[PDB]
Amino acid sequence: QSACTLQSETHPPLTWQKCSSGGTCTQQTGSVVIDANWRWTHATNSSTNCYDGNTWSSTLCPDNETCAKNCCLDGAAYASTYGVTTSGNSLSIDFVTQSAQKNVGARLYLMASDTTYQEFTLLGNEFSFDVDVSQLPCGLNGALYFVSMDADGGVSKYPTNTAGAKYGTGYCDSQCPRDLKFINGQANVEGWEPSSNNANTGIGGHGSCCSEMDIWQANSISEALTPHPCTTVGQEICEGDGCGGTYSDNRYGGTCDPDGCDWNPYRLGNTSFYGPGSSFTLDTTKKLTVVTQFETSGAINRYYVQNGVTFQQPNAELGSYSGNELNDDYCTAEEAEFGGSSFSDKGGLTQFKKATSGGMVLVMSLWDDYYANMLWLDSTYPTNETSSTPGAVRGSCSTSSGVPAQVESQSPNAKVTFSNIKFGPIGSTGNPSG
Ligand SMILES: O[C@@H]1[C@@H](O)[C@H](O[C@@H]2CO[C@@H](O[C@@H]3CO[C@@H](O[C@@H]4CO[C@@H](O)[C@H](O)[C@H]4O)[C@H](O)[C@H]3O)[C@H](O)[C@H]2O)OC[C@H]1O
Ligand SMILES: *[C@@H]1O[C@H](CO)[C@@H](O)[C@H](O)[C@H]1NC(C)=O
Ligand SMILES: [Co+2]
Ligand SMILES: [Co+2]
Repeated sequence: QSACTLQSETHPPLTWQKCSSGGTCTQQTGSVVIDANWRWTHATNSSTNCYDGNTWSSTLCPDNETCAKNCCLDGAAYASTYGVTTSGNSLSIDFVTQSAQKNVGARLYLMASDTTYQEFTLLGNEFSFDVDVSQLPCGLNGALYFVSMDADGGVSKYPTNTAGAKYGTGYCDSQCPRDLKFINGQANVEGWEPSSNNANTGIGGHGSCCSEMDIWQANSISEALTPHPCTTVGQEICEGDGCGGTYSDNRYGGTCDPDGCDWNPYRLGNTSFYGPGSSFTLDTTKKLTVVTQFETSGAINRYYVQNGVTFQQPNAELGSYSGNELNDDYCTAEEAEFGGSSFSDKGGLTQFKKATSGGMVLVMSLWDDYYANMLWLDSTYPTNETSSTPGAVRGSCSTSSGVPAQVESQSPNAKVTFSNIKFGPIGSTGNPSG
């Protein structure tokens, strides 16, 4: 796609801290950009929609190539249309925003400059952030994570994409998503099937795969830490049901692991750790600090801080695994006790280390789940299972929760706030900010 300028593109600014082994941190000035799927897509020469509701213009977009030539992405009114605001080191994303139309959530990338994404090399380093999840009920997900995106959002590889990172192009994740309207500088119109339950979305013949590090998938009831390996580390197109993942008929068909080696303290038996009010170890009505460390073994370690008190990832016992570090033993024992071979099939933490050793883009998103109502995160999944199936219960939310239409109508003012991002060598981020 090209880019148009009927509405101007000003990325909301956002600062964060780069910290050093020597114990100081210094401020970095970045900004955030909304993914292309949320944008208006129209004819380069007019205001005629290339994409409308959940279908494409059959004349403008008779095929992927022609569509991409005819069509541009335009600017975003971040606050008024998308409910996205920043203030210093603080980002907020509202759930439902009402302008001329209704908007649901946002997916945002951190920018290095107006035209390029910021890449972080995770291995050997740690990432710290503050989050307020108090306004996030069952069925919602305020997500902070990393994906192996190209810093330019695909421009150098596919010159028919001239919009780039500036317009939030290039997305890929471990689901090989097929809901994307542009992949590899072409439209996804060929094979498009509009969604049965979502007025604004559909599923194309192509998807976009890549490694994904889910630092934080969470609401006020449940939270999960999840690495997802792919046989191809970086962004790569996939064809139809070969994509695998959520958007395909067959989940395990493809090149990515869409399940991941997930760590959810509730799922692992400690139901007292994380939730709303004073009866939990971490009170989700208040802001909390989340620190995630990527040791060079490829294992992942985690601690939390709330009102000056530090808590490690809680100990979990699972088969012959015991401890709080997400390592090969945990992941192998998880597959053994909970089932599945997708993580080990795609190479485990070894394959995943190849992504953390390379550059990854920071994503911050707020979403509801039109596919499984977020039950896999905060409820019992599949829903026919009981507490007697190992790993079935992942939170305290009803199996009736998170119908998108319901939660959008009842909880339009839901929102997430991420703040005080700090990145550097392991051990460094608890030092005073610059
Ligand atoms: O000036 C007018 C333009 O502002 C208007 O632009 C519309 C802005 O909203 C666009 O709809 C977006 C599409 O993305 C939805 O998010 C989905 C969430 O789930 C994800 O899996 C999926 O990938 C996302 O697409 C978002 O909620 C929704 O608001 C709409 O298409 C634009 O056209 O166009 C008319 C102009 O006059
Ligand atoms: C859950 O984890 C916290 C933090 O490690 C711990 O203090 C608490 O005792 C755990 N709860 C249970 C019921 O074991
Ligand atoms: Co193709
Ligand atoms: Co270790």
